[PDB]
Amino acid sequence: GSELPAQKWWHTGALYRIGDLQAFQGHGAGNLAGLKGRLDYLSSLKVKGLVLGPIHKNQKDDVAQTDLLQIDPNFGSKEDFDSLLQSAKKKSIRVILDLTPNYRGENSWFSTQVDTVATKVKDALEFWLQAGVDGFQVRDIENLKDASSFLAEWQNITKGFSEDRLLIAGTNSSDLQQILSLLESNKDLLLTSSYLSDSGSTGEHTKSLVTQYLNATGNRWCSWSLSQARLLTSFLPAQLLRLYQLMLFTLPGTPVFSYGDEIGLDAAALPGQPMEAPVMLWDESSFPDIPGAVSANMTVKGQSEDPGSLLSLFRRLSDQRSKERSLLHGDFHAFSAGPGLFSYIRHWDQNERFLVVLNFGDVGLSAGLQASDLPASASLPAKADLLLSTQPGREEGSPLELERLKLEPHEGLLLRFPYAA
Repeated sequence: GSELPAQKWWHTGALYRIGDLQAFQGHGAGNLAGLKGRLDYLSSLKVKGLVLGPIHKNQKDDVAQTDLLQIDPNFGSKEDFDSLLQSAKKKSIRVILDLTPNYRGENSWFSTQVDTVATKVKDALEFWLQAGVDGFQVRDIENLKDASSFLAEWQNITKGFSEDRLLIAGTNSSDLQQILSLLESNKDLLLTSSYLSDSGSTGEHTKSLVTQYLNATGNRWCSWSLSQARLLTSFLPAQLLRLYQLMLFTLPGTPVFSYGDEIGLDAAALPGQPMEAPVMLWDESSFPDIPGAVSANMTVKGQSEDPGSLLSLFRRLSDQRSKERSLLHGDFHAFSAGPGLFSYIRHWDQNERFLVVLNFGDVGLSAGLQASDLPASASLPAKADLLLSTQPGREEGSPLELERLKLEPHEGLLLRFPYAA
């Protein structure tokens, strides 16, 4: 564009969902105060906002006994919330509060009708906005009668308070047509879904999903996630976790993860552990129900010390995503590659371009990159420098000849090249 975007905070990197304070922090400190103790960790992830809760009083399926202005005392006090907000802001981490009303029940929106419940949400937005929250999330919106109307209203209350706040909506739907109807009356909404979840599939299929979505939504700013709540490991085999991290951190828009995504936390790796809220594995003492079962490589502490870990990959990708202009706000052009491949470039003005090449298949593949329809200003050079691969054995920092590019099974590559030459 040759004129620099005034980006919102949520364009500048990943959002990180913490839906269970107890499970995330562990026994003894499943409260708002305890979360402050994890802000240095979250800061090391370079995440730009935390999506917290819900944390409000909610008697299961009891509209009268549900109050979105009151914190459930199990999670602490309003002062604790105030102090968390303040420490978070200090570390450049913004806070989004999830206000999904009947979050302890099965229908998040209650079965008894909507206006009294939607009024609860409305009154709560003004209250929490004055307390200084940077925004809100509401999930399961497919279950909200008149969702597009209520979302527009709630978005307008939020943006009316300040342009630097936002509303995120989550849905269980994987249907593009249903998803686009939700975004119809709602231009400024980030919406998470299962649209990409469906992809445990080929590179051509993932490519078509991504480009279908981008073309349907025009120039609006997207989110990229595999679900509105669930772990990546709910949907992807281990062999694909790295590839998807690379993809989500390089697609145009805001990536959204759930706590544990950065370590490949898998709810089914450990007996008895809610798919809902798996216990966050800080170290080998983090699962005391079966003492001895957690091994170092499943933990934050073990993964931090290993440059080869998922966590180390997540941190490097997050760093790139939050500092490089072509990743922050560059255009996206996908192009023709070989059979199991999905390849694209991110490019902003004359800033360093990024080429992403993703092999979704279980066979080694020649990339056979065919540009031809790329813009001239971003065309492919003969060689680009390898920034990283999801697998070992490459010389990072040295140039690869693009014509001879070959990928290992499931390997993702991140390459960069300058404007011109």
